[PDB]
Amino acid sequence: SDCYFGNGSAYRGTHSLTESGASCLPWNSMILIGKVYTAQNPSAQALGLGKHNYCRNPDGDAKPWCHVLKNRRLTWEYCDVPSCST
Ligand SMILES: [Cl-]
Repeated sequence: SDCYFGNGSAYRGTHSLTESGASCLPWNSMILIGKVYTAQNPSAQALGLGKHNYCRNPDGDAKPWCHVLKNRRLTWEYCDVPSCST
């Protein structure tokens, strides 16, 4: 939607931008091999983790995040989705 409710675990929108203004890596990236929260996750479907780079909260984190490259380094970061409450 236009916003996430609670911690956004049910969020299934198209926001693909982090707090720092960086665009998310897609969940199916080759770069995420070894990670748990990828498209190859056994529950990828249930989590909204697929061949996209949309902001998700598959792990009970605070709000929707995504994996990103922070100057060639692989990290993750919260995304820019406004809370439905803000
Ligand atoms: Cl992970």
